[PDB]
Amino acid sequence: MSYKLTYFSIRGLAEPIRLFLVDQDIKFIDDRIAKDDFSSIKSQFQFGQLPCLYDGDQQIVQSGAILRHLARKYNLNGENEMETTYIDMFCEGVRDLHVKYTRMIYMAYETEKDPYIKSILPGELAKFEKLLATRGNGRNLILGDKISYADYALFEELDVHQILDPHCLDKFPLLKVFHQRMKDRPKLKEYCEKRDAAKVPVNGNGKQ
Amino acid sequence: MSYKLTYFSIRGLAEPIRLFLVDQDIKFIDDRIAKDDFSSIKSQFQFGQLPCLYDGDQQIVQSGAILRHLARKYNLNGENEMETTYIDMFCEGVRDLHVKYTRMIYMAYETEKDPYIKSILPGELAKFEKLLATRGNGRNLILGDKISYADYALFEELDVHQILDPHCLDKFPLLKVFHQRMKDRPKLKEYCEKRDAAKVPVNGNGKQ
Ligand SMILES: N[C@@H](CCC(=O)N[C@@H](CS)C(=O)NCC(=O)O)C(=O)O
Ligand SMILES: N[C@@H](CCC(=O)N[C@@H](CS)C(=O)NCC(=O)O)C(=O)O
Repeated sequence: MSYKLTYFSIRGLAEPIRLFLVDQDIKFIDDRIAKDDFSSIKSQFQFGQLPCLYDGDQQIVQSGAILRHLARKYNLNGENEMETTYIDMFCEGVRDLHVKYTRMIYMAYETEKDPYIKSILPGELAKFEKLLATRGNGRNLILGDKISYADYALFEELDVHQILDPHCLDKFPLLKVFHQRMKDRPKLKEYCEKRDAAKVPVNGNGKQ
Repeated sequence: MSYKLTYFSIRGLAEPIRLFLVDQDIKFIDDRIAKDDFSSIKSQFQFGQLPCLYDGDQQIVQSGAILRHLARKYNLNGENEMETTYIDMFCEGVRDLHVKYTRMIYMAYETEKDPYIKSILPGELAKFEKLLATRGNGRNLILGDKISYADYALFEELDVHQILDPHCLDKFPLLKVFHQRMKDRPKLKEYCEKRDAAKVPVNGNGKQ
């Protein structure tokens, strides 16, 4: 295959890219590296880190760059400058939430999970609930009727946050419905079931 | 003026955008707001944060989305898909260094500045020295002869690290020459002189 995605055997940073590839029926080698095997190959990557997408002869690190590249190549990058900018802005906001999430998971799970759920996460979700409403009244996908790369990022972020706090979307009807809509896309539902069967952890420390 | 960039009165995340606009001679309102005045306007921004670029009637937050929007408008986003991906990937690496730098600055300046300078920074710069070589032998700009948005981000990151450690580029000749090449661009030379004269803070806590 001409695509290989190299990452750890967790959802982590790679998962939005995996979701994009699966939902767009782009076949790829899902090259999942065990933690102890990474030091031997680390210098092969331009910043010594994963994920890495090999796209033919091109070696592309940086999760944001990988997803934006795929979006251009497969016409999931919006239809005009305003759209392209908007989904970039939106997806970058998703990455900011993921930074907060990961800091709590890796650095302070036992003490910071509950204050995160109660006192950080709701305000962050509220920003997305408001923003989502600006296209299609937020009642379909981020750009309205046409899927874009940002939808996969938002879906994964909402999904991992529901694992963390099953009630977190209760009071955010647009986000709750978006998550429902995405999970019901058949290629994503099938893949979710394979991923559950494989007992894939969200994060590298087994907490979630 | 039709372009307005709103950020705090520090370099921070806005500075690569300011550098883009200054170097490209895109006249803009440099809207620098005081810490204490942000609360009253925070809800006007899609994630409650700055920087924000107003481009005519378009309000764009997220520094990376702002930069890529400007890059598309002004043809500083590469000439083909591979270049577009490359500069993004490069810029994302710069942002990762900036995350490390800012964690040190804001969380541990008094005890971890010296370890950062000695033990973290050199290996991080080495990754850039190596990657920069891939186009134009690394002897000009990131894409070779043509400027891109990533050049401004790299320039700023090298500049703030030389403030931190004046000797940090001693062992990285491509980076050292690149930093000087950028600073010698006429619009940047003038701007940087004035920025230095005013001792514009790099960071919001005045440490650098
Ligand atoms: N900005 C990066 C971050 C990549 C990153 O932090 N990678 C981590 C895994 S989540 C890693 O490769 N750690 C292994 C190491 O540094 O040895 C990206 O979005 O791809
Ligand atoms: N991912 C964002 C980060 C924006 C951000 O962290 N903004 C900070 C300044 S560095 C801010 O507006 N702080 C004000 C606040 O949250 O009250 C971007 O690149 O623009």
